[PDB]
Amino acid sequence: QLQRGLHLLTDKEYKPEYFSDALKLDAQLDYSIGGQDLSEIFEELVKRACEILDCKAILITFDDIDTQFDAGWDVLESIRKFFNSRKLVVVATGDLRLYSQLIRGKQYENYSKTLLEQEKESVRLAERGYMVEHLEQQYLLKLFPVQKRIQLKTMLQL
Amino acid sequence: KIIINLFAPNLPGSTKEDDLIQKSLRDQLVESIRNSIAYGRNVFFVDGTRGAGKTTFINSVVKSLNSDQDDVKVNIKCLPTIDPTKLPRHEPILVTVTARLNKMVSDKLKGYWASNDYRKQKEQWQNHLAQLQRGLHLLTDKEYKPEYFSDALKLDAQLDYSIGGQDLSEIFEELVKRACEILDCKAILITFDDIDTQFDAGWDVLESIRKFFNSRKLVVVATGDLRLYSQLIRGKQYENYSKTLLEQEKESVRLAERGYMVEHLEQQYLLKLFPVQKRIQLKTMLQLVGEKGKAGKEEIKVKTEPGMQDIDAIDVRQAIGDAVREGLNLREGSDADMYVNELLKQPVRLLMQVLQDFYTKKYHATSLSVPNLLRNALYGSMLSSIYRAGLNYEQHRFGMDSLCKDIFTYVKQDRDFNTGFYLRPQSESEALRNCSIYLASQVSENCQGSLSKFLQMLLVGCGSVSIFNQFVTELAEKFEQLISEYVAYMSVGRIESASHWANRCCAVVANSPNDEKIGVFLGMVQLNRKSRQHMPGGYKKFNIDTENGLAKAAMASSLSTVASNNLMDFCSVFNLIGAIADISACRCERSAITNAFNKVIAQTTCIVPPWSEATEFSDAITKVEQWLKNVNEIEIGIRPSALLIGKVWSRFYFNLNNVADQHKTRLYRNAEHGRMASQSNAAKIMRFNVLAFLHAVLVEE
Amino acid sequence: KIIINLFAPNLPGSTKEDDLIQKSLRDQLVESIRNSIAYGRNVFFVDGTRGAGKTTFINSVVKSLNSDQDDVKVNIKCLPTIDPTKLPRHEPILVTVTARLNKMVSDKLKGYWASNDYRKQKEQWQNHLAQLQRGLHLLTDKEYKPEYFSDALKLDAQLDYSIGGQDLSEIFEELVKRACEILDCKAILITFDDIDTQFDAGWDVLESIRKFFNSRKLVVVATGDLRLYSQLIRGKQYENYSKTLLEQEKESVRLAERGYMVEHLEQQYLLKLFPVQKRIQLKTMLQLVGEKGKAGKEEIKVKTEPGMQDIDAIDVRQAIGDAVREGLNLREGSDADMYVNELLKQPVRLLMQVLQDFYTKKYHATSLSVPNLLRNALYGSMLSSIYRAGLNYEQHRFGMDSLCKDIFTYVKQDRDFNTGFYLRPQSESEALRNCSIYLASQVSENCQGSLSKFLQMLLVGCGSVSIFNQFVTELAEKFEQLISEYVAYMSVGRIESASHWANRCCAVVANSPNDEKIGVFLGMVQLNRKSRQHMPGGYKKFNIDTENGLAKAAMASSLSTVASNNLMDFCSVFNLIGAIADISACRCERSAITNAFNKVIAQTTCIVPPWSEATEFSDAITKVEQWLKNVNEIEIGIRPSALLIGKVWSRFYFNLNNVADQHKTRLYRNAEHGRMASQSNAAKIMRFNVLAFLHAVLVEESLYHSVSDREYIGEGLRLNPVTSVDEFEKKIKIIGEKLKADNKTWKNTHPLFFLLISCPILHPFIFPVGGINCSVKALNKETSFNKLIDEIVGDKLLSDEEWDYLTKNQQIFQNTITSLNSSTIVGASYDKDTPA
Ligand SMILES: Nc1ncnc2c1ncn2[C@@H]1O[C@H](COP(=O)(O)OP(=O)(O)OP(=O)(O)O)[C@@H](O)[C@H]1O
Repeated sequence: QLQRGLHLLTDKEYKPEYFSDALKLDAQLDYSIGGQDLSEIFEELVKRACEILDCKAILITFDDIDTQFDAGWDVLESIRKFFNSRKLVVVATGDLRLYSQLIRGKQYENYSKTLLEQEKESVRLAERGYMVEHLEQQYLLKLFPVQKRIQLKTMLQL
Repeated sequence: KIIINLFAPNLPGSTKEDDLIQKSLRDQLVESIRNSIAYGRNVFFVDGTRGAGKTTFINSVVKSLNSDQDDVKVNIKCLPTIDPTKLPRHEPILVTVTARLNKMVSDKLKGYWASNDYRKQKEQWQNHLAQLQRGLHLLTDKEYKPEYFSDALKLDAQLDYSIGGQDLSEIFEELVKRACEILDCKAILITFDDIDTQFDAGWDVLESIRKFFNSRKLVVVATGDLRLYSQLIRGKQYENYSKTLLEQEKESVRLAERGYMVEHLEQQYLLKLFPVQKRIQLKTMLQLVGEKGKAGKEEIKVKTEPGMQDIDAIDVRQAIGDAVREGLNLREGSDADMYVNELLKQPVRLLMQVLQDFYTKKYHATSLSVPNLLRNALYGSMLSSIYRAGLNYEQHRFGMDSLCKDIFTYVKQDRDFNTGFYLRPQSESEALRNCSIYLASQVSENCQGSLSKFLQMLLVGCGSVSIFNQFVTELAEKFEQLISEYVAYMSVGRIESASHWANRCCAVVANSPNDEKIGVFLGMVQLNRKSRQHMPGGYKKFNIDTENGLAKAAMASSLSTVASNNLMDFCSVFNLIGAIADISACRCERSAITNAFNKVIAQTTCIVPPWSEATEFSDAITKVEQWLKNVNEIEIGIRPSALLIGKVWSRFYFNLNNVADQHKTRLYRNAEHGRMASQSNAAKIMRFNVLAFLHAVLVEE
Repeated sequence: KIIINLFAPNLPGSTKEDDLIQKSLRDQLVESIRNSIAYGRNVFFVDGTRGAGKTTFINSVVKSLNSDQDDVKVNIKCLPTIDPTKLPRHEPILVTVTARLNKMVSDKLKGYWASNDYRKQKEQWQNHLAQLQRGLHLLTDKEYKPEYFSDALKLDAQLDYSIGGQDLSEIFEELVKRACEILDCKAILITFDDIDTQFDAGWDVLESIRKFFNSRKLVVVATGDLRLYSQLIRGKQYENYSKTLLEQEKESVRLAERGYMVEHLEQQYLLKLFPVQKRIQLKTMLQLVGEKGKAGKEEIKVKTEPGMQDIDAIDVRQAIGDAVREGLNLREGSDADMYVNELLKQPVRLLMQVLQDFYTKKYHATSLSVPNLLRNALYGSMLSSIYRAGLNYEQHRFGMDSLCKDIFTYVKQDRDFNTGFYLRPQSESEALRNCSIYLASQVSENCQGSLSKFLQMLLVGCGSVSIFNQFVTELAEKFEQLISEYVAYMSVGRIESASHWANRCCAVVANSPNDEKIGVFLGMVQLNRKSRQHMPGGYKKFNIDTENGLAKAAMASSLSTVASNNLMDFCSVFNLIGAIADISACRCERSAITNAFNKVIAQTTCIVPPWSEATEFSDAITKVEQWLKNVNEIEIGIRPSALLIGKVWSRFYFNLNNVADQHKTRLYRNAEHGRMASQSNAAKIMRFNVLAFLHAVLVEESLYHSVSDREYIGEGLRLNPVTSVDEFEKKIKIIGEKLKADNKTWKNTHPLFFLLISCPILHPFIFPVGGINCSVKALNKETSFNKLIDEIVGDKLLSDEEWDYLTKNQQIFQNTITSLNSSTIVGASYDKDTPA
């Protein structure tokens, strides 16, 4: 059933023919939310895997996006969209000021390119920077709670 | 009459019957939602305090609506809350709503008992559902194909549509009507989460509400920021203009009316999508109760101690008022009340949570260090604010060295170097407006139960901003460079002793020139290392050897020599206070007395600031080693606050300006021993310096 | 008879007869449409801005024409209204029109009785639909194909088709002609809804009308905004140009003509599609109600509460006025209806959502704080303007801090620093004119039932605007940087107390470069902090300990110290106003009043701004509490407004300009006595400074305070006296004989003025020792002037001997300042004498 819904992750457009397969409740799993929800399907997939593996939680670990920090947007999006369960623990590594630079670039992509070019005055541009800074500081707060953030110490601090 | 149990076995991470506090408005909001059904596009917008429980409230809104079905005269069925950000990048909202509407209908269909009703409704649903499937290509098509015209002319429909065309607005309108009949409800509630963390996905939400969700059987509750929804709508209006018109008309006369038209387009877009009378404001704690004198809008109580009955419960304002006063060492007045109002503006879940952490740990602690107790309770709920403020977020670094840095950076970020060391929550940004109480609790704890740590903030933590305010003017990123190197010279991050901070403080004040170069500056007088010939009266040079016990070591502690292009000798009250900190911090052992005693008689040169262009003592030893015996029991009594430390220095700093002004302006030749106030000398000024310190301590305490 | 029900849904779908704002237009548009058919393109246009009610109006026209189908001799069949914004993105308008027309024809075919005509006309309709089906690709093709040519030469269509080219215009013309035969109508009304939501979609509507709707059997009515259609049309004529020519001919000699040529193309395109004689403008609510004196075009009424009948309705002009008269605390006059006029000119959607959110929350509260009810309405209604204007948006911060910051930024963009703090909706911009009434609702609510907050607006809100204008602006980008320093220095939006702001304001008046080095600044005097030789008369260094109770405390607040190169003590009048604001905030406890008097004098270290290059004391608190308790019993009924607060400051600020220079030179050697008006020593400068504020609160509040409906100042000249008391005295005298005629008190009429004239701090400043003029006529006016103050206050300020000692040149005073006149002002070298 996860393979049936993987097209949503990679589709470049919506196919109206898939609406007939987004309406079937033939699955005995009885997913609470209607329609094929990749977040929901992965939840019982992880819940099933915990019973098979006989463990309370599964630890998903990600390396640091250093040689290519554009690849970390999928990591950030997959954590919030899918890896949100009591059975899942996520640990990520990387420069926080590099993830912030990555999130900041994405928050600027939600602005229409016409608006950016046609509103260059300081009063509007400054407000855009305040909104983007506020938008991406809350993104990091939701994705990475501060009480769970851990900073690696250097020799001078060791 | 809401009673909040802080010690209830229920975890605060879930929503239950009146577990939150907004339920006074939620009932009217539920009533208002049902009010619009008795008679259209009913779209309610939900907002609140910045970063409040937006997701939490709407989940409780639909929870309280799906429960009561028959006991309520008007029935409303609620879809699961739709998060447009956690949706497929191309899946339409109409598909998402239908996919969740289909399951609610299907589950009700499986709940039918009669086959006669079940069969006729199931085929009516599927015939309605197949009509929507035949038209979903209209949403996604990038080009019109001629074969769709035959579909648009297919009038062989028992559904009896109003208009001829293949309008998805009326196909979905009839689909909702059938869903209402199956679910036996007058309306269906569609709720959307905030469009934050990806706000380009909220356009599909806005367009779906505008075009498809404008039926009288549909209620839409949207959540988010109107400032961000305005930002989205504004951008789409510009894209209506042709790119050639924008490029070929860039003159300000046309560029202004172009922007004066779009701002009119977004103004009427929100007023149409979200009517003002339907916009909902999530009240904060302060609005729910009001002020101390103003009559309470709705009495709300908090169980301070476990097992306490409803009659013995106290108001929320005094629940945090007692907590804040105990932790911040503040009297029952207006200084602590403005902190109470500051905490009353926090999110309603955060206010109950910070109360729980303080009280629950208090019960365990008693079964004390209340300022320490409030810091840990505030840290759990404010840790977001400290991290974004660049302050000390390291849970084990909450000591004395880090406190000096925190006060410095807080003043710099808040941009008030004359009153920012009072640590009042007068800032505008949430992070700085919330870091005051945390820093006030840090000061109220690090200095509580000690004497040397009172001066270690008055002279260092709080005294570093008044010197800077006397420093920035004479000099004015370069300003950003100035503060970074200002910390390094004072060693604000790492003070080994308060006698060294004042040792380098005299070299800073002396750098600034005076009028006529009298040799008098803030709280100090410039002594001369070499004698002046032919001085009327007895104005000789200074030699330390002339003084006696408790008059030589004390003067040596106040003495300070700064090496520059010209060697200079200085005496200051600040150097005298630095000697007090070393002695107070040192132990009661007589062998441990000398290390602080010798250090204040070290007579070591002080480097000029980088930015500048440049046993006889046993009589004193027994007194200082006996006074610190008296210090130990007194230290327990004193409970300093951040307000007290700033206030004492504020009068102390201001008075030294007057002392250095009322004595340098009287030029004299025979006023060694002052018989009248119109006479002054080197020693007479230092009389009023310590009196300025003692009087300031007296009045403010 | 138009009765708008505010508690009704009030939506285009739910709008019926008897509550249509546009009814004369609907009646006359139908007649014009009918006459054009009784006698090419027949296209009508209904114009109007966004929210003017185009969708509501045009639906009624369809309803009006649909009713009485057979009865009207001229027959018109109306298709359902087409909304271009809600249509599918890529479908043609011709498809939408035909699909709706097909259903109308189809339902008529199924209504026939004879089986022959139904069968005959069904195939004729299907034949035309098949022809249209065949040719729709001509619209949606990205290129031509050779095999289409064989389709163009097919002349076996069996219809006339006078021209053979597979012309979609002619195919639709015959399809419409056939549709009229089946429907038995003279014409078919195609209706288009406004495109204001997305005007990009309006190009296909415009193109379809001229290409396909040219039949005499078709009549078209379209709604929208011509200035919105113009930018749509003009944006397409720019696409007809070759791009390469655009960069190459970038010279201003050709770019001007190119912009000229597009104007001619747009002008005729709008004239080609919509003839001027067919256009109709949707009248604004103001244009339908007129003004007070002149009767409006229609007499519209509104319903403010549910459950009433139509006879209980009131006119919209009154209903908006009541929300302005009460919500903004304005009496009837030229400034109240002028707020209503600005709201009437607003779009109907914006006006309804003000008149709804106000009364919906007013009937659900009364079953109060009317200024708060209006403020909530104008916060969301003007919300988009607030974001554009860069104001404060958080409702959980709607307090004194945010309001004083909004005023400075509102005039920072309004380009009106002189009188822009009235928040008058007179700006040329639309956003700033919208925020002019939202910020005015801020003032009328945050100052309702208060005096400390009212003075805070007067001193910090209006004050910081004026002090910036005449003392900081001369140094100014720099202007943005200067405001970044002025606001930060003066702490606008984050003040601790009004006196703390005053301790900084008094520096700013002195920080600006002033010539002649005279210490008589604007609203303050720089008393010398030291002394030297050559001091004539009884002139010496200023002493604070010389004064007695209620004389030390009154001036202790008044003193300010700036930490310049040399510390400079400043005595001002803003400090007195700042202290009163701080004291009026204090409650009935005497343990906190002593903090108010002492937080202002000590610990004051006001560094120069970056842009600057360089027990009798207990006998006063019992009087303060007798006045503080008098504040809390009368201040509840205080109803101030943004106009009144600004107007009071306007009269107040002008006097300080007069006293600054009218007394600057009048300092002579024999000025200590102050017997003659020529002498203007420091005890007379501040006597009139306080008398300036009391007079500003006297006349201005007697003009605009909403509690009073009858003018009490009366007809005359208002000269706000300097160097005189006569005209100040007479106005109090005139009101006294006028209040007595109406048997009306001195408290309900002037709650604002009474509590300031009875302020204990201001009393020792009304009659100082180096004050009162001592000529034969000066004592004549001042004898009654002192009596008048005692009468209105209710208790004597000076006894019989106290007045006699002041007039005739020792007995100490517990209610009069003594040492002020002996003090000398910096830069005032008394090298001359008073002329005789
Ligand atoms: N005749 C009327 N009676 C009562 N209220 C009216 C009337 N005309 C307009 N309104 C109010 O003004 C609003 C204006 O909406 P309307 O749709 O009529 O205008 P529009 O902006 O031209 O249309 P659209 O919604 O298509 O953009 C209505 O929603 C309603 O609140």
